[PDB]
Amino acid sequence: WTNTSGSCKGRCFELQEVGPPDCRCDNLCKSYSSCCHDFDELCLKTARGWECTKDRCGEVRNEENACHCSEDCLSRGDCCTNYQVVCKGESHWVDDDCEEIRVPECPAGFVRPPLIIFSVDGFRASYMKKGSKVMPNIEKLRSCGTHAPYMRPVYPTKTFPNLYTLATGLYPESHGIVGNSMYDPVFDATFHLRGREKFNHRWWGGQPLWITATKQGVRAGTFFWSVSIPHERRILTILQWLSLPDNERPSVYAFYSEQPDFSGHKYGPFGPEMTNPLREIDKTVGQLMDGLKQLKLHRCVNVIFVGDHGMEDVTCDRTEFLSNYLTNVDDITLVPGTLGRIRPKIPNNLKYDPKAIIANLTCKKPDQHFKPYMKQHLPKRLHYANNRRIEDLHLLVERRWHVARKPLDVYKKCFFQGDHGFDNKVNSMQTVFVGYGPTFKYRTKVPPFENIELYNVMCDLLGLKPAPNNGTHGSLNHLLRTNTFRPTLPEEVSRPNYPGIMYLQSDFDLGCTCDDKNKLEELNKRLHTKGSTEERHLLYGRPAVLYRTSYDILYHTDFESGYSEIFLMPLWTSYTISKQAEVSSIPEHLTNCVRPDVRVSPGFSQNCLAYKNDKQMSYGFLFPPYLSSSPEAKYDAFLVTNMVPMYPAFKRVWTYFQRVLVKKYASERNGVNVISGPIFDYNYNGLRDIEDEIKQYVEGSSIPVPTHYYSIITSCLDFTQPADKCDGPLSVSSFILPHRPDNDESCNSSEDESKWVEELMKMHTARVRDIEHLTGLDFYRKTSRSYSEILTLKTYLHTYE
Ligand SMILES: *[C@@H]1O[C@H](CO)[C@@H](O[C@@H]2O[C@H](CO)[C@@H](O[C@@H]3O[C@H](CO[C@H]4O[C@H](CO)[C@@H](O)[C@H](O[C@H]5O[C@H](CO)[C@@H](O)[C@H](O)[C@@H]5O[C@H]5O[C@H](CO)[C@@H](O)[C@H](O)[C@@H]5O)[C@@H]4O)[C@@H](O)[C@H](O)[C@@H]3O)[C@H](O)[C@H]2NC(C)=O)[C@H](O)[C@H]1NC(C)=O
Ligand SMILES: *[C@@H]1O[C@H](CO)[C@@H](O[C@@H]2O[C@H](CO)[C@@H](O)[C@H](O)[C@H]2NC(C)=O)[C@H](O)[C@H]1NC(C)=O
Ligand SMILES: *[C@@H]1O[C@H](CO)[C@@H](O[C@@H]2O[C@H](CO)[C@@H](O)[C@H](O)[C@H]2NC(C)=O)[C@H](O)[C@H]1NC(C)=O
Ligand SMILES: CN1CCN(C2=NC(=O)/C(=C/c3ccc(Cl)c(Cl)c3)S2)CC1
Ligand SMILES: [Ca+2]
Ligand SMILES: [K+]
Ligand code: NA
Ligand SMILES: [Zn+2]
Ligand SMILES: [Zn+2]
Repeated sequence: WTNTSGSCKGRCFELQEVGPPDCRCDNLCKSYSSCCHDFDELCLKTARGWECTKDRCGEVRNEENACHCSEDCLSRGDCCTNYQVVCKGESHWVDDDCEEIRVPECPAGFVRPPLIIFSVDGFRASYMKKGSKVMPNIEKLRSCGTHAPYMRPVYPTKTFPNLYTLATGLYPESHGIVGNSMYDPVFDATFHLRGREKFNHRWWGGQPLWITATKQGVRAGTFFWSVSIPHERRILTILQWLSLPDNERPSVYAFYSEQPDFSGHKYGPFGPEMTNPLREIDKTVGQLMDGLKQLKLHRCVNVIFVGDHGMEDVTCDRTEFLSNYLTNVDDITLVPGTLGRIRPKIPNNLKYDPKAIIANLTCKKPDQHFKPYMKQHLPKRLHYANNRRIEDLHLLVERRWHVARKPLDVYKKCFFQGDHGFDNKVNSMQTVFVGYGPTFKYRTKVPPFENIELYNVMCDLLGLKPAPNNGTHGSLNHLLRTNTFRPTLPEEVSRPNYPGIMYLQSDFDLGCTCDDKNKLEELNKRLHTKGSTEERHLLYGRPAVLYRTSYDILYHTDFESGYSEIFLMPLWTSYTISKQAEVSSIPEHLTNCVRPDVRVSPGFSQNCLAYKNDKQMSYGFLFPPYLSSSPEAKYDAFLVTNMVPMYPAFKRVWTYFQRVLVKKYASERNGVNVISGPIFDYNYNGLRDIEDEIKQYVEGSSIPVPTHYYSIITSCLDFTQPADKCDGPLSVSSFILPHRPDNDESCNSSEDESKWVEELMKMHTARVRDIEHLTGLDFYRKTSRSYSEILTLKTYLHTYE
């Protein structure tokens, strides 16, 4: 219970931690219905608006006014933000020329530049193009500070998951806010945008910035604002807090605006009605900058202008209905709209039949505008599976469309033309980032990056040590003038062996057969020694193994590999394909050829008998026989230590990748270096499985079956230089392909591979960093580039938009 009869006199927007029965006066009291009776009259003053006029200059201080134009207001810290312009002949901040801020210019008493995070809801990156015509203050921040062309939100691309991701550096599956609405089966409780349940701390995991700051002795302003507090009051409050005594003043501040999201939903992103809310936001930014200038702080504070997601054209007319596919939709609950999450209406309903549901939802219309996925089958880049609040059954919805349970759930007259929530690589979902201030660079454009990276950077800006999170610390050092984080290479845990010849073909009984033999490499005395293999096929040093295991480096004319004696296959296989390289066939007599590897014990080798027994599993090769340098060298490709288990369904994709796509990439990029390998993630947590976690093996054997296969394709950013002779920065694209027994995911898979395989790979694009998590490997350790630049490279996602 709260004793409302208290008073907010001398307590308006206090940073005091005040708990019941005491009366509250903070920017969240209205949300808890715990404000003092006089909060609204003392703290939410509105009299005479938010701007000084000429007739108010030098007025007698009336404490009834929203803001002041009295002579004393400046030292009192509560002038209207335009006071000095109207009453003292100063210019607005926006009319001032841009000038580099090389060090903080702060008043005495300021020990460090404060950080102000200005968040705008639903600010699509492309709105920035409207420029100073519409948003002159924001355009000044963008052009004079540091900007990205866009920032990638997390999936789902909705507000709650993204705001909390910004605050924590975590994927939603980790922080727990996996949607604006969610059901937790252990709580048996439902979280909603609106309502009280979301105020319970049990939903919110990880460690948000304000907590990290507080725990390390840095004072945070209250980040959240009750929706009823107008933006002008939020700004005036931030400015007042900045005028506080040295021993009370916070170091970090957050402003939030619900626009331009609301107008985007109403009018769509390209609606002419969008100009008005963009102008209003800019006006708020201007009030903040004008205010900071009045406090002599405009060359002291770091400002981050950041959005949570974008906005797409979505209308009633583009709604898919599950009732068109399923017989009894009244028995399921659907989290609907720009994504789908399905569970039974009655929790744990025993009659719930997910396989039959998915079957009815799979490629049933030629123009179907969503695709069903068990969550472990979602593209790994989405990182959206490892949480009990994420339903097993998901629908990835096509941009511009909605999914709904049945037509009763749509009300045409419809009232909306915009929405968001889609796959976070969709262009319309991208949002904004600008950094302005002493610690940011001046007039600098940076490549787009993911919002999970910002928490580390805000920690850097504040001198904080970040809690464990999913950013890669150092990958954004290029945004900063100083306060960069000097990263340190992780230490290799397992050193490799370099086995020579220690066995004879007679030592092997694996059930393998090869109809021909290369008797010439048996006269090769330097066969499978290092030679120039490493400098040709391993351009950036060997991957470090960051876990305890046993593996062997194996050399070949056409490739090198790191063969695991535990998992019975390479952890990685690395090779370079020149622009001019030739594709060749697998000769008829070699179709079923598999050769034992004298370098590796028969005990640490797979056996072809298992593959003859398993009627469902087949096999493939990591280095492709199609790309052998010579008919002689091609024999290396058929080694048992280059072999991996693949379903025939997957082989349709992999062979087309090996035979057509790799050469296509080499042609277009002036040669490519490829590293390919297996991934084991049976518990779908995005992390390398331990042996105990692997759940499937080749029939009657102990050869483990990968859940995915990766490939990392690197070339010279300067495409005029061949990949193997690159002087400067690198260019990378990667994939994590799901290893599945069918191609149900690809609706056109009945057709030739040229009609569907690339479309699949694009969906499963990945960061090198993703692969590192999944493999326990560390790539690019030996290059001519800074470690910070390499970290940037590893976080890059090739999106194909
Ligand atoms: C993204 O980065 C994060 C942060 O580093 C990584 O997540 C971490 O992974 C490790 C390895 O599995 C986990 O270590 C385990 O910790 C548990 C005990 O963990 C408890 O205590 C920690 C510390 O206070 C706390 O963070 C944990 O919070 C989890 O559980 C809470 C209550 O259920 C929940 O509120 C919170 O959201 C979070 O849940 C998430 O993680 C759990 C797994 O712990 C998962 O089941 C859930 O679905 C969410 O994903 C928890 O109270 C020990 O018992 C183990 O032995 C082991 O040491 C960390 O717990 C985990 N940290 C967080 C914050 O998630 C991700 O791996 C990384 N992803 C990628 C792909 O790189
Ligand atoms: C709720 O708040 C009111 C106002 O603070 C409290 O009223 C005061 O109570 C004290 C002690 O009984 C009196 O001496 C004062 O005269 C009261 N102050 C005013 C301004 O009226 C009231 O006690 C609180 N109720 C509780 C504690 O449950
Ligand atoms: C999947 O779709 C089929 C139709 O393609 C549904 O089959 C109908 O189901 C009812 C009862 O099972 C039958 O009486 C109808 O004759 C069927 N319709 C037709 C035209 O075949 C099936 O119910 C759907 N499955 C689920 C789980 O929704
Ligand atoms: C439905 N909802 C209304 C309120 N809401 C918020 N109101 C605020 O004042 C918020 C401040 C904020 C500002 C920055 C960050 Cl990083 C975070 Cl986590 C929160 S967030 C979220 C969307
Ligand atoms: Ca795992
Ligand atoms: K077979
Ligand atoms: Na198919
Ligand atoms: Zn939003
Ligand atoms: Zn919205």
